[PDB]
Amino acid sequence: ALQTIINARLPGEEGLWQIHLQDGKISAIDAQSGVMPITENSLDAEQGLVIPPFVEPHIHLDTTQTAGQPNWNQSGTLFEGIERWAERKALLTHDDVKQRAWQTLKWQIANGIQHVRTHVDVSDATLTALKAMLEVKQEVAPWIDLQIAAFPQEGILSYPNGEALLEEALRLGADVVGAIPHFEFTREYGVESLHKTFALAQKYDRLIDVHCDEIDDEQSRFVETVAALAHHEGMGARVTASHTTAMHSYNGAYTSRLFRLLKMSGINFVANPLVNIHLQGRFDTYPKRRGITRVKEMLESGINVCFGHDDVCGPWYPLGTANMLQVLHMGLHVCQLMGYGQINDGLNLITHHSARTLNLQDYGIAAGNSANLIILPAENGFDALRRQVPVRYSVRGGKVIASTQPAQTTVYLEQPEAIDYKR
Amino acid sequence: ALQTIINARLPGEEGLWQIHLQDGKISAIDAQSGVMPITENSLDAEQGLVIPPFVEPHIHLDTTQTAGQPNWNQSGTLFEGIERWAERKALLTHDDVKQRAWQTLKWQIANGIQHVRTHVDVSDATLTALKAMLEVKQEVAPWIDLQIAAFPQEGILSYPNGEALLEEALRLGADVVGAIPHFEFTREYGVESLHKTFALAQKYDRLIDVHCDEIDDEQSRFVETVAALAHHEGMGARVTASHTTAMHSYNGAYTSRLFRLLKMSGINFVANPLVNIHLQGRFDTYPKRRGITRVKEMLESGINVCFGHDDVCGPWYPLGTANMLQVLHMGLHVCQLMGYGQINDGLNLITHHSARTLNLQDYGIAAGNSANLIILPAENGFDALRRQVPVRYSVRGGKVIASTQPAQTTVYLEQPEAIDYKR
Ligand SMILES: [Fe+3]
Ligand SMILES: [Fe+3]
Repeated sequence: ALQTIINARLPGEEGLWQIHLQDGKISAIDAQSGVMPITENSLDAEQGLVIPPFVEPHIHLDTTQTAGQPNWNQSGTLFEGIERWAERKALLTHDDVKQRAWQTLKWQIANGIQHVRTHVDVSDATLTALKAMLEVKQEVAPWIDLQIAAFPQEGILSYPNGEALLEEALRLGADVVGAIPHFEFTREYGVESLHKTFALAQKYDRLIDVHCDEIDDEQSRFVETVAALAHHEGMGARVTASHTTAMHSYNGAYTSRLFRLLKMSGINFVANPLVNIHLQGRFDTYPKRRGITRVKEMLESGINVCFGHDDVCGPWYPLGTANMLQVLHMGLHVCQLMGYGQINDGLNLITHHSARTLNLQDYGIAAGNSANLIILPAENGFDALRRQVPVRYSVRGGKVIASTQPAQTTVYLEQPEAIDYKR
Repeated sequence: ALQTIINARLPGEEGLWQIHLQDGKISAIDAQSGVMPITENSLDAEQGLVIPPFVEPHIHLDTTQTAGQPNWNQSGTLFEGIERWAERKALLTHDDVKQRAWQTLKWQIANGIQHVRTHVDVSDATLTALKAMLEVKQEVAPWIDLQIAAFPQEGILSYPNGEALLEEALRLGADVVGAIPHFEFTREYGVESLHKTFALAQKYDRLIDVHCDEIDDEQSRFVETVAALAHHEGMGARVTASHTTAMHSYNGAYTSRLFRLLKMSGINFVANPLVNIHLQGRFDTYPKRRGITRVKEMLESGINVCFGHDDVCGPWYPLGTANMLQVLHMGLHVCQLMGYGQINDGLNLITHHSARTLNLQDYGIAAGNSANLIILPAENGFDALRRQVPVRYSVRGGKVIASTQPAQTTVYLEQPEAIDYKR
């Protein structure tokens, strides 16, 4: 089957491009001087944008599809969400977890997402969801490379056998070590928990992704320990701080001091715009803070930052179709990244930057890489974002794994007219 | 003598009740269907409210009755108060302490208080006040069960031989181990001081009551260490955090996170409304914060909180008659617990909740308990509070130990009329 992608636009490049495929890899990328004809074994991008696959750097596949079960959250807070989740966690079964994880994973495949990092709550002696997710990881592997992050949701030091269970999760095969220092009983447990997390990541050679300062508390500064420990161990690339919503509330002087360390450390940041706008600012009356981390500033400083969906129809977020362009849309608005170039470059926040966060080794439209790429029916990132386009084709190992025939809208004026909303 | 209390109202109960007494204990409690006749050996509550005795969970009997000696405070701050007290402490004698402690204790007996926890400053190599108070404890025992809390007023780590003196105080018989982490030179001394306090309480099997975050500093969070250490040691019931006025100034997000630990830990909280309204907010100009801990929220969350008088005519508070209904009145206003039910249930804050704070084993109107109870000439808690009623009778071991013949007010209109201010 497929030998070429033709008539492709590429972000930050002029003109049209031909992507040659061989043995499941990209063999060569060649500029075109005009439109190429279609032929058998050519997939025509039709002057749409070709990008490496969307990435979901932060989702909770063990909580997905449980919104309102057994009860709703309600106050719309992180803290009530954890309480509601704890009630649902007591009701987990193996098949329950696999079915719900797979439901969301199919939406993700449909949405051109080929790389997903799922957190899985390991504050659970039975490790029910983890055992299920390890099977799901193997099952979905033809379509999605799933990383599993062992997430000690109720604390490492603040939950019975929390450290032991976290380590057990790694011994069972979790790819990433998690932590939640702002949810530990004390600041000292918070800091200690990070030492323990880093020690485990080094013992097992695993990545780190900390739920870090997800709280509107200007004194929640666990991020400095995450970055300092990464710098000390020389392991920045392998380390991620998720959320860091407290950073929205820091004074500017501390933030400036901190940013030097953040860039030196080389650690990654995940913002979760759909969830953060909902859960943050809940303790303000009016005015009410936005509560997303300092994405615009990170980008300006060359600090790697990217966007996750976080929860899809779960205890913290009742909405979602696991759509990364939608996540991006919310983040651009709330972060005021609304300049033409900022919007256009927005795709990086859900592609390349997220690949870096996942420490991916085979990602991007480049000769020698696996032929994993998606085609958006749009002229550039700005257009894709504005029109919230579907993924026309998703290609993995040089084979089509998803396609969307786009909607067709007609208005019946003096004559019928097709409406495509371009611009 | 006394065999029965008749015509008694009880909080949260309908109708009238008869309380049978035998051998200094309550033998039985029986509902009445109407008013019972008086007889010899019956004490007639006269459809007034019968409750277990008032409790003073936080007072400084070593500083009581010293207001303005040798100098006044003045700025009306915690910090100047400590300075003024230090000057008075240098002048203490054995008999001086006993006489002043006894003066306030008699006001307390008159006010139906049968349980008192006094702090005693043990930042004093001579332990003068402690030695006096240990004698007072034995002397007053027929009327008041006095707990002595060893209070390292000038710090454990920040005062010469502070830890040794604290331990000496326990060896001499103090019932409760104190601490003052926000007054230690550094945050690290604050945290360390709490480890040392818990270690002493476990070594000697004593209760803990920390002067905790009594400061308008949003960064004073020693309460999380007090609660975490209690939870770790499984000793919540035995532990109290006094004041926690900093909590008035916390952001809502941290407070929400903290509250989960506060409820899990099971520790007790004392607010001191008369003193807190006076000493807190002194560093604000306008607007000026109230500075009482989050009493309303604690009650809503089922966290045990109660009220103390703190200082009676002392270096921090020049007023007082050691009257718990007056303390309660101030707290209801400043905390905005002003709903009918909130006011009516206010008695719990100076009875049952305070008994829990003192870890009392024989408290409440229940069969088998000691016959320790007081009678208020009021229909319910709301009425008692509104009219600031005296204690008509105080009964201990089934014997009357105090009584008040109430004031009689007459207005001379066209005819004389008795005025009772009911409603
Ligand atoms: Fe998450
Ligand atoms: Fe005090």
